[PDB]
Amino acid sequence: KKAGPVQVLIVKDDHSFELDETALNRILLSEAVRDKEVVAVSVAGAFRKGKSFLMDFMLRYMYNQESVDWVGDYNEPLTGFSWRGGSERETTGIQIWSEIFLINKPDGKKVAVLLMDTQGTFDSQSTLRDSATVFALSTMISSIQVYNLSQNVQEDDLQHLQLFTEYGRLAMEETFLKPFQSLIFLVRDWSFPYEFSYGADGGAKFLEKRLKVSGNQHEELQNVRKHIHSCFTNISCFLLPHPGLKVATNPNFDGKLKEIDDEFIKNLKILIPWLLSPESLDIKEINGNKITCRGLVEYFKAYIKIYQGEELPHPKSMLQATAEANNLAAVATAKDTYNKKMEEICGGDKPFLAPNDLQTKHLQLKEESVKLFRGVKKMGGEEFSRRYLQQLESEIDELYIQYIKHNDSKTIFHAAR
Amino acid sequence: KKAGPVQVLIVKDDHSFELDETALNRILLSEAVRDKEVVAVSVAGAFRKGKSFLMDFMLRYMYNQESVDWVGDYNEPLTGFSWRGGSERETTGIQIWSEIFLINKPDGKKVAVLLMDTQGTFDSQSTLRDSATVFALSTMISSIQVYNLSQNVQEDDLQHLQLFTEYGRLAMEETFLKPFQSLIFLVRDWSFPYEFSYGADGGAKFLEKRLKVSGNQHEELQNVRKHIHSCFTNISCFLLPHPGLKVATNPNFDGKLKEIDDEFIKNLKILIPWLLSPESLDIKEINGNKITCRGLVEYFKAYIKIYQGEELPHPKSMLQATAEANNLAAVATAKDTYNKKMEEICGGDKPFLAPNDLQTKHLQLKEESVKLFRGVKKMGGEEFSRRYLQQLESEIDELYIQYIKHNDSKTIFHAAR
Ligand SMILES: Nc1nc2c(ncn2[C@@H]2O[C@H](COP(=O)(O)OP(=O)(O)O)[C@@H](O)[C@H]2O)c(=O)[nH]1
Ligand SMILES: Nc1nc2c(ncn2[C@@H]2O[C@H](COP(=O)(O)OP(=O)(O)O)[C@@H](O)[C@H]2O)c(=O)[nH]1
Ligand code: ALF
Ligand code: ALF
Ligand SMILES: [Mg+2]
Ligand SMILES: [Mg+2]
Repeated sequence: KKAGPVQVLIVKDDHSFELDETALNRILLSEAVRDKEVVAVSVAGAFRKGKSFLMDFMLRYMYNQESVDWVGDYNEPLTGFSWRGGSERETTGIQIWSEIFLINKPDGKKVAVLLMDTQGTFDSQSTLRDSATVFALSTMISSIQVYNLSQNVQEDDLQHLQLFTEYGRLAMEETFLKPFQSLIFLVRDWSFPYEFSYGADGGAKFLEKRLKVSGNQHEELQNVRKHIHSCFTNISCFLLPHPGLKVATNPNFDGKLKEIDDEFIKNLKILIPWLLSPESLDIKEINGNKITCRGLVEYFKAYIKIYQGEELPHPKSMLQATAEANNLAAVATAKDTYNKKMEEICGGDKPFLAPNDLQTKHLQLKEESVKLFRGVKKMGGEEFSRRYLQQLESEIDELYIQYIKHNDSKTIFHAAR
Repeated sequence: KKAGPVQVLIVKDDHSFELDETALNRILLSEAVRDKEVVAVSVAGAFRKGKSFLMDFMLRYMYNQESVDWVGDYNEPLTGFSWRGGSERETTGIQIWSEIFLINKPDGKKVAVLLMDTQGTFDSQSTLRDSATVFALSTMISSIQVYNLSQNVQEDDLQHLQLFTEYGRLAMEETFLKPFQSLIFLVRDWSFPYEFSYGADGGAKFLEKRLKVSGNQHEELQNVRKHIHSCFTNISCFLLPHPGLKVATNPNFDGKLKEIDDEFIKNLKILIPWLLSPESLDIKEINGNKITCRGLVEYFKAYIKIYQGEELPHPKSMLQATAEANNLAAVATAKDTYNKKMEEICGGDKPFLAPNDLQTKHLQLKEESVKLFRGVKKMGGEEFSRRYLQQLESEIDELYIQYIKHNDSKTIFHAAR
């Protein structure tokens, strides 16, 4: 048929995930490609940043690799994966190109090349779990992940990457090898060529400075960086110029090269082959073993099941995760404080205490623990704390009841007039 | 001679905070302004996005408000707060303009106007606590907070804003009133005037869609929005055009209007008075009471002390907070499970168990609890879990010791040949 985009991972309105297995099998399990070792290319990152648009230039290269003018006719619209302006997301879930490219590597290996376009993270219809699942799955599956960013590499960008890739790691078999392979920090609309040049060399210098870990660097800064180094075998950076305001703002813009700034085009022609030339095609490795298209379908199915289940922790926002953490820790301290004090009163090495006195002491101790809990400043504040405080009181009462039984076993009664 | 930027909040290299009290007092405690009700304007948001640049135009408006041509001579460079290109942060901590502007409000009140320029969030030398502190403090002190965004309002931006404002709330007196007043979402380089027009009306429609809370919207989406509605009295949005590639890109660019796109200038001229015209100047209110410059210095000192201490919870990244949350919860379940099983064996209502048998049962139960803990998938893995597992085992052992004493108190010994 006509080659086209195929929706492979579907994100439902209830935030669940479906894999189109029939469609996936039709593409990767064909007699022509199934036994071929696979190269998987993905682009991922914040929504509305020209991921699909870039991927469509990648397509022109994959088809027209032989011509020096692979970049295309200057009056020809850009087609393939769906891309457009407007502030609302276009690409959802994960889609792959229906035509698998067969390329000869400089070592004589004929390999299969798969292209993946992904739903941008942090759009306004998505839970953090949605964004994390999409990003993770694309990372786990691709051998080359193009991490698409706007203008700069900010600390929050590194943190998002850490979280999303951590979510991918959780769903994977444990290994001594790094989980993933090639990672590319593609910086769109890089504005400072006078400081770091456009392209890969300026990019590399820019990334080495930004990902640098040093002795006097605060641990929080060190850790997010070390995490990224530990995840990927090869990490690079490419600085791309702004493509011009027509591309950005013009509702009629169709993707014709005649409308794009020449400096952008010059760098794009460097970028794509740098990604996709035969010598650059990273064959997918899982657990240090090269994977075929057939094998990739089997891992895709297995990973998706894990994300469909409930074994993994839910990805959470900073506020939500910190508030929970603050409350859980405070409950533990408060309860433990109660336990220690009751031990001094009716531990096994302590005498029988009259039940009315034991009750008075318990009410006092419980109250001290509640005040202790109330007094700790936590995010989410008191409202968020409510179920935790009630949990604290409910758990202290369970302990008290256990203590009542211990104390009663020492009961002394003397009859006296 | 005279006026210039003054560093008021200093962030040290060890990530501690110092207030320049002498400098603050010299400006806000002067006889001319100390007893005046105060309007405090702040710009805050991601680093390297033109906050200081914008603020310098605010300065032009503040000085030249009377002239219709306040925006300035087209050949005049932009000065005041320090602004520049390059990928490394410029503004650190918080600085204020040395000259407090005295303006008559249309109701006859003469008020004092203060401008605050802030260190951008998420730079590569800052902990999350550094950024949260800067953002929170600027929000707590300002009556008008300009939230500076690039291109769009993404879900992560709303999450950052929720966290930072929560960090501010934690340091403030309990109140029934909303903690803050005016918040402005200023979107720089808005790319879709064909969808939502440049300026406040387009901004307003875009923001009402983006901050909208509905019945069928996932709770995670609802909650970050409700939090924002709850924090601020008046929330608005302004969509600003790209100022042109020269402004973004030219190392020689000086802030001269002749180098700036006319549509940007057209919109800038609307934006500033919309923020700062006499009718718009929001008097700072804390706990529903209007504040003078004298009072503002006092709240500034009081809030900063809280951030210098350790009563507040530490802001943490998604991974760090979620990983801690996962581990704390798993320890409580695992420990609670051990406790319940031991109760069935040596609760107060249970007969004496020979210590060798009690020991065997304890080792079995502890082991079941450890496996339960190890079986729960957590961010990020065993590495992060190590201290928690050790805490779990160590806490179970404490419990066991309490049970040994309970059991010994029921000891039965019979002498027999
Ligand atoms: N500012 C800017 N806009 C771009 C660039 N590349 C593409 N665009 C525009 O970005 C918008 C969104 O493109 P799209 O590929 O659908 O974004 P996606 O959501 O990441 O897949 C379109 O209007 C493109 O014309 C770029 O490098 N810089
Ligand atoms: N793309 C873009 N660049 C801007 C805008 N305003 C200022 N700039 C440029 O942004 C850079 C950083 O300016 P600065 O005010 O120091 O950023 P800040 O660190 O957020 O305070 C300078 O190169 C300005 O020329 C804008 O609206 N859009
Ligand atoms: F906003 Al998108 F693909 F990330 F349309
Ligand atoms: F990067 Al800035 F003020 F945010 F210099
Ligand atoms: Mg897309
Ligand atoms: Mg600045």
